[PDB]
Amino acid sequence: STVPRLHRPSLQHFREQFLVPGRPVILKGVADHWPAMQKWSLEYIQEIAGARTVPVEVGSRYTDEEWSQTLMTVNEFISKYIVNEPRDVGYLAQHQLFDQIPELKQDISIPDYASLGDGEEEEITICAWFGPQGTISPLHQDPQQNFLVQVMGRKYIRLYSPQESGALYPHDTHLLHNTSQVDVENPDLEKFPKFAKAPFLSAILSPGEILFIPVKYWHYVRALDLSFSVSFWWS
Ligand SMILES: O=C(O)CNC(=O)C(=O)O
Ligand SMILES: [Mn+2]
Repeated sequence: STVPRLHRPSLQHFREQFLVPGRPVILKGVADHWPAMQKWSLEYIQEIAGARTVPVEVGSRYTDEEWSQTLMTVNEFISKYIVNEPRDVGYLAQHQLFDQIPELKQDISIPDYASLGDGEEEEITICAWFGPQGTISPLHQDPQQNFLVQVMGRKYIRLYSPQESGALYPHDTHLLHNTSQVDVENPDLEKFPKFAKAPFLSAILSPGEILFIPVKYWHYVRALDLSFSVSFWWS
């Protein structure tokens, strides 16, 4: 079924119905007036960030054998992986861009809902996810709560509860134990038969929308367009 969408719910309703039980939701009317929503174009990103060095993941999925991580300027990333007919999938993923480029922090806000946590605001981690259509983040789980805010473009997102972990066949290794062995959109059901019947939620996340990913909820994300998302990891 589809992740529910709520317009600016109260703090208490979010706490009781979503945060405490660990249920996903999309929040509307919250980030739709970030200055980023109107300001961030490729040209703006080049002007403010183009000369800075960023880590880039190259390859279809980080679970692939040919996948690698490199460094280049934001201008180079845009030129090679976005505008010119790219040879490979590149993704400026999981990067603390706002600590590197404080000017861009002026264009975003931490959602007020994160104050319902038991952690310090100073310890919230903010990451950029910027890439072309077709980037894929394989199914995995994270150790904090997350607000994933969509700024540019759309993402297809699949969510599996931590109760379903058995049917997701986590990797055995220590580096990949938070990651499923299954390719969500083309699962090998001969090797991973339990996956087929496992229930899930899905959504297309559009600009101005916030997805709440409860701590340890398994998530899979594919960009449908040129995309820019901002995540907030909080407790
Ligand atoms: O946006 C993506 O491709 C993947 N995002 C995340 O895994 C996250 O925000 O924790
Ligand atoms: Mn994640």
